[PDB]
Amino acid sequence: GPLGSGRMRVKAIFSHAAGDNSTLLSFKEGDLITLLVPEARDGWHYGESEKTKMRGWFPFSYTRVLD
Ligand SMILES: O=C(O)CN(CCN(CC(=O)O)CC(=O)O)CC(=O)O
Repeated sequence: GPLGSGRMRVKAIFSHAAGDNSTLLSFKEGDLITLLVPEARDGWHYGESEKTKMRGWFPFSYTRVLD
Protein backbone atom coordinates (compact mmCIF):
# COMPACT_ATOMS: atom_id res chain seq x y z
CA GLY A 1 0.00 0.00 0.00
CA PRO A 2 0.98 3.67 -0.26
CA LEU A 3 3.83 4.55 2.08
CA GLY A 4 2.42 5.38 5.50
CA SER A 5 -0.73 3.29 5.12
CA GLY A 6 -1.69 0.33 7.30
CA ARG A 7 -1.48 2.24 10.57
CA MET A 8 -3.37 0.70 13.45
CA ARG A 9 -4.09 2.66 16.62
CA VAL A 10 -5.69 1.80 19.93
CA LYS A 11 -7.22 4.02 22.58
CA ALA A 12 -6.20 3.61 26.21
CA ILE A 13 -9.33 2.99 28.28
CA PHE A 14 -7.32 2.37 31.43
CA SER A 15 -4.09 4.08 32.48
CA HIS A 16 -0.89 2.05 32.67
CA ALA A 17 2.19 2.99 34.70
CA ALA A 18 5.57 1.61 33.63
CA GLY A 19 7.38 2.65 36.78
CA ASP A 20 11.16 2.51 36.48
CA ASN A 21 11.10 0.25 33.41
CA SER A 22 11.81 1.51 29.88
CA THR A 23 10.55 -1.75 28.36
CA LEU A 24 6.99 -0.84 29.31
CA LEU A 25 4.95 2.09 27.98
CA SER A 26 3.12 4.46 30.33
CA PHE A 27 -0.09 6.17 29.31
CA LYS A 28 -3.19 7.80 30.73
CA GLU A 29 -6.72 6.87 29.76
CA GLY A 30 -7.62 8.66 26.53
CA ASP A 31 -4.14 8.53 25.05
CA LEU A 32 -3.83 6.97 21.61
CA ILE A 33 -1.18 4.39 20.80
CA THR A 34 0.09 3.44 17.35
CA LEU A 35 0.88 -0.26 17.21
CA LEU A 36 4.38 -1.03 15.96
CA VAL A 37 4.21 -4.82 15.87
CA PRO A 38 1.65 -7.03 14.08
CA GLU A 39 0.24 -8.92 17.12
CA ALA A 40 0.16 -8.97 20.89
CA ARG A 41 2.43 -11.51 22.58
CA ASP A 42 1.22 -13.16 25.77
CA GLY A 43 -1.38 -10.41 25.97
CA TRP A 44 1.12 -7.57 25.59
CA HIS A 45 1.18 -5.21 22.61
CA TYR A 46 3.91 -2.77 21.59
CA GLY A 47 3.53 0.77 20.28
CA GLU A 48 4.07 4.50 20.46
CA SER A 49 2.14 7.08 22.46
CA GLU A 50 0.65 9.91 20.43
CA LYS A 51 1.00 12.20 23.48
CA THR A 52 4.55 11.41 24.67
CA LYS A 53 6.10 9.73 21.61
CA MET A 54 7.55 7.10 23.96
CA ARG A 55 7.53 3.44 22.94
CA GLY A 56 7.04 0.17 24.78
CA TRP A 57 5.01 -2.87 25.73
CA PHE A 58 1.63 -2.61 27.42
CA PRO A 59 -1.35 -4.79 28.31
CA PHE A 60 -3.51 -4.98 25.17
CA SER A 61 -6.49 -5.39 27.52
CA TYR A 62 -6.04 -1.81 28.74
CA THR A 63 -6.94 -0.52 25.29
CA ARG A 64 -9.47 -0.88 22.51
CA VAL A 65 -8.88 -0.91 18.78
CA LEU A 66 -9.97 2.22 16.96
CA ASP A 67 -12.11 1.76 13.88
O1 LIG B 1 -16.38 9.70 18.07
C1 LIG B 1 -15.84 10.42 18.96
O2 LIG B 1 -16.50 11.34 19.52
C2 LIG B 1 -14.39 10.20 19.33
N1 LIG B 1 -13.82 8.97 18.83
C3 LIG B 1 -13.27 9.18 17.50
C4 LIG B 1 -13.27 7.96 16.65
N2 LIG B 1 -14.49 7.22 16.66
C5 LIG B 1 -15.50 7.76 15.78
C6 LIG B 1 -16.92 7.35 16.07
O3 LIG B 1 -17.14 6.60 17.05
O4 LIG B 1 -17.88 7.76 15.31
C7 LIG B 1 -14.27 5.78 16.42
C8 LIG B 1 -13.88 4.96 17.60
O5 LIG B 1 -14.04 5.44 18.75
O6 LIG B 1 -13.40 3.83 17.44
C9 LIG B 1 -12.77 8.51 19.69
C10 LIG B 1 -13.13 8.13 21.14
O7 LIG B 1 -14.23 7.54 21.39
O8 LIG B 1 -12.33 8.43 22.08
